[PDB]
Amino acid sequence: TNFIRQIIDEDLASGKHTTVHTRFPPEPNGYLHIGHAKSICLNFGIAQDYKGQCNLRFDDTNPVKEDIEYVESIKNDVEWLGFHWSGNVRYSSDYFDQLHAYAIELINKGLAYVDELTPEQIREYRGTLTQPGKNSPYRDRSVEENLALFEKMRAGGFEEGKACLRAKIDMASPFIVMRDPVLYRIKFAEHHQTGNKWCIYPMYDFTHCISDALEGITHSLRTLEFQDNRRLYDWVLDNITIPVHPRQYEFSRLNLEYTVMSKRKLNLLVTDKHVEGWDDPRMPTISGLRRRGYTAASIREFCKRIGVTKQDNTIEMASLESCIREDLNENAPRAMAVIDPVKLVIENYQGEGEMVTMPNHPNKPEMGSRQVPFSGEIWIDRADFREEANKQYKRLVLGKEVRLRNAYVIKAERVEKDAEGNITTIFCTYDADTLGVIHWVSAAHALPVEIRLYDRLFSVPNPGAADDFLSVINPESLVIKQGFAEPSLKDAVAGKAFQFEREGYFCLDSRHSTAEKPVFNRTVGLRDT
RNA sequence: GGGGUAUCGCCAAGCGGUAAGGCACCGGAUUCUGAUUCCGGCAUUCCGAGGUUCGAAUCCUCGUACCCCAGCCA
Ligand SMILES: Nc1ncnc2c1ncn2[C@@H]1O[C@H](COS(=O)(=O)NC(=O)[C@@H](N)CCC(=O)O)[C@@H](O)[C@H]1O
Repeated sequence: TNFIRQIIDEDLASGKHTTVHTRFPPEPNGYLHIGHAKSICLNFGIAQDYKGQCNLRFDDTNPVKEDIEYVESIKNDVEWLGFHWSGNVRYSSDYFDQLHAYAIELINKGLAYVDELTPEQIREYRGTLTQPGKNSPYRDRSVEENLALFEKMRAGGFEEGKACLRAKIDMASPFIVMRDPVLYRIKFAEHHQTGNKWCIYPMYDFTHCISDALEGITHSLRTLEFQDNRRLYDWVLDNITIPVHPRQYEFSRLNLEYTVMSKRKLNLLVTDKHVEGWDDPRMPTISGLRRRGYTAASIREFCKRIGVTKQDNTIEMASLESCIREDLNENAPRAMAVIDPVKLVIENYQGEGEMVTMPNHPNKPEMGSRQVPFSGEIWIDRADFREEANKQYKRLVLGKEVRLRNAYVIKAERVEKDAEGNITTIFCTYDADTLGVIHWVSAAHALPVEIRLYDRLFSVPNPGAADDFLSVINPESLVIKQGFAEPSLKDAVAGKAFQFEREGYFCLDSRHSTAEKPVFNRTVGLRDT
């Protein structure tokens, strides 16, 4: 429960409403991030919890910043998260004609006029946060001139920035938004939905209140930066002929430590090629997390946990991670994989090999079991063998022994180093019938694998607050390793996650895995204390 | 100037009866994953200072900190 849901309960009870109708209205000017997920869960979640409706509307009022690839990727993300919208997908562009007609109604009521102040003068005439603005010398044109001048704008008779439509309100309002807000501006750009039919586009504030109203929206839910906008929102609907007046509510926007959360900054990371793309596994985008291995249910869980309030906040990576660990720990089948391999021979072993059974899930037999190949030449992680080490070290130590996961107990005996003195192969002996603990892979049956370990994109908690956030990127946000996995992973499918015992949760695709050389992304490491 | 928010490290309930929960953390028990699971601990105070009240984090007052607004962006 959150304040907004309680308001809804109140509205329902009092009969003010009989159905709830929300909307998710992103601008297709980039991909969606975990923040947008919070909005998606909120808006669609309320819809299904109350048997209401949630529309998917592309707020496409600015052609030069938008692209068809973005709308495509957005429908994709919303669908992947697990939500369905009301009827067809909607586009603000579907209302250009309506918007144009409503602009004409305002002009007719003397509430709007064509201003010819340059883009620099409008700022000069706007006043400041502490000084009132001043009326434009064109503010009192007659209905007829405005009507004529507006038509010229629509017809392309004005070069960009030479004219625009403004609402006639109050140049001396403490709300800078009421200082004669621009309704329409000229843009000779092609629109991904309307082609070149328009050379004038409606602004956000004008478009949104009308789109919500025509769509029958009952609760327009957005973020805190739009609180000031509410006054203009109500002003517009109050002055045009439209039957419904949706109520607005603002919640705080999500912030995650060690990353940025604005399409503008994320896009910069894409354009300057510092990440592979919007869906790079290190990105806080929804598609990036998906490729990283997060489940749509783990994201819905996270959104549910962080809550919806009016307080500024920055969640910790640990929280998001706990969500993904909870899911995978329960559903991900276990497998063996060695990231930093070192040859280990069991001089004691006779033959070409045998087969040992391993649980597909240690704490869940119902998830079945599988046959895994064991032999005399195996790979173990270079970090699980110490010639000495303290008393805490519970792994392989020269002279001492360790249990091979779901297999035999081996005793390190003789080690062998190379030129620079690095160990090349560890010699051990195994007990006839013996079935800490370390994982392993039979060298002979091992599947060569590329393992991509990921880490926080940035070095600091709040990279957004840095002068040059790019200069604070973590050089080790991605580190690639070549290792060995049990033959079993030969069937691994993209997106599907596995737990590589004693390491973490991994998944395929990564956009790079082939048939010859598979690529696994570390979604997240195991809780290691 | 206007609009907002201040409750345990990070989130977050609480709407006058006198501090939920999650994440994190600290112990202990399990365990062929130093994982998981499982017990136990963790704000005598709710930005601060007065005030109304039998009693407030929840009502009032004066403060203080932080966030958003001066795109023909959204
Ligand atoms: N970090 C964050 N945390 C949580 N919610 C966030 C968010 N960033 C954006 N949002 C919300 O996502 C929705 C779409 O984002 S967006 O594509 O930028 N488009 C817009 O903001 C505007 N076209 C919508 C205006 C409105 O809804 O009043 C918008 O509704 C916006 O409020």
